[PDB]
Amino acid sequence: SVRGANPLMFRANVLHMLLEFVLDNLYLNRHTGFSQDHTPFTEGANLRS
Amino acid sequence: SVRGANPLMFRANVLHMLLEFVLDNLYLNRHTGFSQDHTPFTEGANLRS
Repeated sequence: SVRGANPLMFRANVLHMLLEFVLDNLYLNRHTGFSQDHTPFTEGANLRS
Repeated sequence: SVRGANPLMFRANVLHMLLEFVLDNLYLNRHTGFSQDHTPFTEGANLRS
């Protein structure tokens, strides 16, 4: 079949899914640069661009 | 007659038949290889092939 999965292995599939979810987010955040704002609702708040 | 047999020799014929039976069933048992059951018919038993 192509539109069906084996219910006897949902746990193995979910464990592999969670492993990949973790492995995909192994990055270090980067510091880019900001921009001072003067919109009437974000007065003088440095925003990241 | 092609469809007749002498009754006074059933014992000899049956002794020879039993001897051939035993001589035929003189083998050892190979270990082939198994396979997990991916369906819910059994409790995940291992099946020969």
